[PDB]
Amino acid sequence: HHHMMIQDPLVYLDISIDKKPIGRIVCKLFREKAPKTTENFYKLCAGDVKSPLKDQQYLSYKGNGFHRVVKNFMIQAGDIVFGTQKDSSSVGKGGCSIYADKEEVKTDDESFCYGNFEDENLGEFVEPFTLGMANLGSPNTNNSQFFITTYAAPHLNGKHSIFGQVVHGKSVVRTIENCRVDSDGVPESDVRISDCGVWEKTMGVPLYNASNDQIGGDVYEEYPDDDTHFGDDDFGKALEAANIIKESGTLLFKKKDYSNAFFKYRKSLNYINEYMPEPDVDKERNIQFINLKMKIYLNLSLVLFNLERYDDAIMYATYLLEMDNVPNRDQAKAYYRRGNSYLKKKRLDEALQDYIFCKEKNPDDEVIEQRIEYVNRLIEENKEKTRK
Amino acid sequence: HHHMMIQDPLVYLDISIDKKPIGRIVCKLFREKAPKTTENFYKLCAGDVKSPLKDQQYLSYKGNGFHRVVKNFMIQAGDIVFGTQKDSSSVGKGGCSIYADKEEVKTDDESFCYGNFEDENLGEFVEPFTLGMANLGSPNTNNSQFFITTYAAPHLNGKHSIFGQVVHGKSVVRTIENCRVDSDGVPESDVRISDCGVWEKTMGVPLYNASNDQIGGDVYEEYPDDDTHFGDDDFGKALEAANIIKESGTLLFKKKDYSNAFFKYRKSLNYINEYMPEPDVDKERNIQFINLKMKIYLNLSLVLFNLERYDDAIMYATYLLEMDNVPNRDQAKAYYRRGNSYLKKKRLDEALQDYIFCKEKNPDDEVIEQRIEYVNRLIEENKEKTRK
Repeated sequence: HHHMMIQDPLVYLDISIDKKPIGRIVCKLFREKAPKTTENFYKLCAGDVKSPLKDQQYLSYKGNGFHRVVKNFMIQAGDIVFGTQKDSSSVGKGGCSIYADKEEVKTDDESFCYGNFEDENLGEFVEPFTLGMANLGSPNTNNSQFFITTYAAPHLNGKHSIFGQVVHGKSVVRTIENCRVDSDGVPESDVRISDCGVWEKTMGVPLYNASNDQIGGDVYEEYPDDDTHFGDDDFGKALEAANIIKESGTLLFKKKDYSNAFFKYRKSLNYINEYMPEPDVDKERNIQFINLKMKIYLNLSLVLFNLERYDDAIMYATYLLEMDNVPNRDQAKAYYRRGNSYLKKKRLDEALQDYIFCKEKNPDDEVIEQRIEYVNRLIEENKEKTRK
Repeated sequence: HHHMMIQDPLVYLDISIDKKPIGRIVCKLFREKAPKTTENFYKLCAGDVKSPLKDQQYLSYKGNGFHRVVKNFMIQAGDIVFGTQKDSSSVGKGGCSIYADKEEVKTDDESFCYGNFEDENLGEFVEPFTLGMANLGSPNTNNSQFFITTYAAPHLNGKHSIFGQVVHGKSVVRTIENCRVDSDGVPESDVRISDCGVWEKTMGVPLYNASNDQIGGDVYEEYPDDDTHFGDDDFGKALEAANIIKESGTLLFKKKDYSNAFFKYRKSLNYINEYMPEPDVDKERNIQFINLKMKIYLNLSLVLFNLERYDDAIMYATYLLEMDNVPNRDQAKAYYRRGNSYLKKKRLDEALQDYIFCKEKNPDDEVIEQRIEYVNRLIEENKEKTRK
């Protein structure tokens, strides 16, 4: 007659690759539909069950690796028997649930999968970012190994317990998914769950390889195809998104937060490249996306100069100059900024030629004639060093 | 009776990957041993032979791609028939020497390899960075496709004309060699010869993804195993090298050239990791390499903070803290610098804990007590935002 409610719990995994922090993944676990599975994962994140594997220890995913990565399919972790300590070819062969006891571990020598428990919620793998249990390839062989899907995976349907979904840090999942692997899907780099636990919102969602700052109303996923705010042929909403993300970057640029400004401008570019309609599909918006793309390439060339990323600055200025029908004032900015980057790299001939094109394109340029003179002098100083 | 001398010529290829400049490769060509082959390559770099493929054109490697990359073997380019323009599955099937004429191109419809010429200097592929001609798998089928070896390649012995070697930019060759590929060795990214020509020393050797600045006497190759200055078990000379490279970094750091200082410190670390002897092999030098490694990790954590690379700074500080027997003053520097990076990332709990360990390890710390107070206030400000 009575039914107490407990909400789906939230847990987190912090990911580091070769001790370099990437960011936090926050997962929501399906307690109603998969209660034994949810309890196991929750407690392995929380790290408070005593280990039946070694006397002075707790079971936990902390320090565990992602030992199998298959792009366009899934990423797999959780061999806490072999996959966490040091010195095997054994990684991937083990696991241990919170239901294991020391008696099982002693008696069954040959087995390295302890506390196997029942399948639950054996549904379909339709959406990316679904959490499922890895098993030994037969019913009710769940222990501690799990995966996060990165695609639709219908071949898994009915075979693996579905127990959760990623809520925050979908981009970190994609970062893992793109790691180079060998032919067996083993990552070349050391991808680790560097910490884990129970999550709530005041703990935050760190991200190191892109910016998830909501400054300027940037609510959008890093990966444009993973965003869920609008439809894939809603060009007006896509353009709104790209503009918001651009403005977020500028707010950050004004605070001298150059790395995050760069991250936002790059994200805006990715949205543009993903959603921009062809001329015959939406004439006025195609023009608007193109104009925004020019602005983004110019912003990128400037902020990357500030970060001593001169190669990157040169790349983006070149993308801009290679576009059709770039207005002369924009061309002049691209040449000036590309020139500045070549100058920092002591590419004097290249810098000079860009600065000369800058003048042709905006001859009321003010700072430019002096810049050409400065470079001309450096080239003369160089010829003197050579001569001596 | 008479014999005029002409020296082996020098040519260059500038490499860009997705329009991002990587750097310059300078090759010396073996004119005596392979004169027809040398002439072909030299003129394809110089770009001054008129093209029999299209009327308003010259034959050149400019804009041509590396269409096959095999790590631990070679990198291959030079399909100037298909591999340079736009719109095929045909890339790799074509080539055209400077000896081709328009008559051949018209008459033989089915063939896309024009001006085939004779094998020369069919030797052994022993050393990395050897230039050889790709051919069609039978004698005297050389046109424009070529490769640079990255390893010993004895399976090629006697089958491919050897016509040169890399002199500058061996690291750029390694950068190409490490590009991700599909199962057929086709690079995922667009690796291009963005320019090429005849080289001489006043033109310089640009490098964008590392530093080849000889400041401080740094004469050593970027890749430690590719350096040729000392023997692989000469630990005294290896230690001298690592120290020189470190000092080069510091000279650059003092000029506020933070990106190149970073590049030098990373290179010094790579030399250390490559050449450091085990305790039982050379006791006093093992200790000296370990001490230098601690200093390098500390320098890295500071310079990367200056570059807004907080993830990288955190990584290197963590490598230092994970070493055995780190002196307390060094530990305190690592905690302070790791804390500073967490603070920039608004990881307040993490920053606070590092700053607290900093104090424990150097309690005559001066700036640290105020820093702990500053972070304590930010945490309180955060709790107020939450409460409101």
